[PDB]
Amino acid sequence: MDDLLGLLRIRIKRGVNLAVRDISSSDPYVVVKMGKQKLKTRVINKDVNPEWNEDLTLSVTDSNLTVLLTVYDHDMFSKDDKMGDAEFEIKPYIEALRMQLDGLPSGTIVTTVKPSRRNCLAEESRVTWVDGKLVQDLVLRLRHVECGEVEAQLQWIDLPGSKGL
Amino acid sequence: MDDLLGLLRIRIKRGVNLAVRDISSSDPYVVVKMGKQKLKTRVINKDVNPEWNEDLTLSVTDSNLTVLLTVYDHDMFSKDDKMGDAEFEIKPYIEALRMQLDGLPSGTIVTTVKPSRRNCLAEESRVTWVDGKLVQDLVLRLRHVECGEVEAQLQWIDLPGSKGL
Ligand SMILES: [Ca+2]
Ligand SMILES: [Ca+2]
Ligand SMILES: [Ca+2]
Ligand SMILES: [Ca+2]
Repeated sequence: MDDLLGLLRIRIKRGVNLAVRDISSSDPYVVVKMGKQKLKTRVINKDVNPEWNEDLTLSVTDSNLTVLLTVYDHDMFSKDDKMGDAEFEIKPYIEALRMQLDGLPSGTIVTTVKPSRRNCLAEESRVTWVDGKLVQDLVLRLRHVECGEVEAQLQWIDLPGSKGL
Repeated sequence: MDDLLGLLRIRIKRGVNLAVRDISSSDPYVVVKMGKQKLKTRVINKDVNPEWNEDLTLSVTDSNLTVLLTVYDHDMFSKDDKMGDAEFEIKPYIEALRMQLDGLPSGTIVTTVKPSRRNCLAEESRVTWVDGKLVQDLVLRLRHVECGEVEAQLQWIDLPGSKGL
């Protein structure tokens, strides 16, 4: 709390053309990890295009952390099957939050992160001021799997009585 | 932190038929108070049916507190008029968070709170165990105003390092 910058709300929106790990479908869920914290979405049954629309909220004490993301196919009576992984840096978003831009029309773009051979972006990721909030939109190409993307949006939670940014 | 159970997420979903405090509309926002904490939603312009869909995140160190919700009309260059208020107890939700509900099927209704002459519920409020999460849905009829309801949902955020439930 003396350590707390704020909380990172990771809105896991949807999975797109995810890998088949049963016979003709999968039962996917997302897990994220940032340092010691691990959080998961619910399982969506028999859908390789799952609409999770679920928030995973992590505490942040460091500007330079990496979020790891993975998708699994839930099997009730066997080991869950792999559906791929990705990761992303929070530094750009946190740096943007620290630019202290006071509105700032709706839609202005503060930072753009380009897809690269090393990162997991399927398309450029924009940090934008939207509806009175700074957010980052992400489309993650999944690694170690034959197909699949996960769409997410980062939002920030400030807690009064904490270190802050 | 030594006292902190965790964080209560109050999602302020929407206002329904809120009072007109300008000429033909209002610019509503919600102020939520609990203990020493005071949080605010953004203003929605010229809409008496505002879709805030906004999360307000409160620290919980005392399970016995009341949450007060007050709606106001934003007037940029003048005073902000009251548009009614409601309150609710978080004790039932916290009580439920402390039960053994891992292993309950999704969709299990743990607690139902009925509207009464004393409380602000417009209809029965259910505390539901769903998709591995406990949620409370609330429809609050605003007091001290000619019309208006606010819809909200409680969810819980764990904080590693906290006292916990
Ligand atoms: Ca399988
Ligand atoms: Ca499966
Ligand atoms: Ca007014
Ligand atoms: Ca006004």
